[PDB]
Amino acid sequence: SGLSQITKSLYISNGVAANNKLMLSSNQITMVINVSVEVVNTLYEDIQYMQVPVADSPNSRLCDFFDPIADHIHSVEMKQGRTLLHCAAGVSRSAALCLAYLMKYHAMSLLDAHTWTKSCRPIIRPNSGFWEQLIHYEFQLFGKNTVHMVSSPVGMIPDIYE
Repeated sequence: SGLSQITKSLYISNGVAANNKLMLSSNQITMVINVSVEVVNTLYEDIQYMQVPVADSPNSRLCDFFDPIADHIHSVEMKQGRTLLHCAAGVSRSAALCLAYLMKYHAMSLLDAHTWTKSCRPIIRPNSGFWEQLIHYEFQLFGKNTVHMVSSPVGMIPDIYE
């Protein structure tokens, strides 16, 4: 239950780490973005909190928060702060917002944003609906895609998953 650092000012974690006061202060976290409906945050002093109430479902419109949250992460960085994006497990919901942010502010293709994030936090795995949303957002940002949904015995998956 630790913090996976993604950039100089962005981290991803599960719900346990997100309420670990020492871990937040030691990593100089100033902004906590809870991407879940169900996780409750303990509100520590001098840390700002907010919540994006989405369930980890392929139907959840996380996409409506791609741009607004990406800009929020960027503003925190501009103000010399650091942001922790977390959900319940730090696997699907927070990971998807992180990918959107990397594409918008680090000029990375969806594929490169995923390779990078996966290297920082091995267990990330957005659900298939979030992948479709990320692919649509990638197309919006670059007019081209580097990840594509394909059929499989388990249903639609990003080609990245084979």
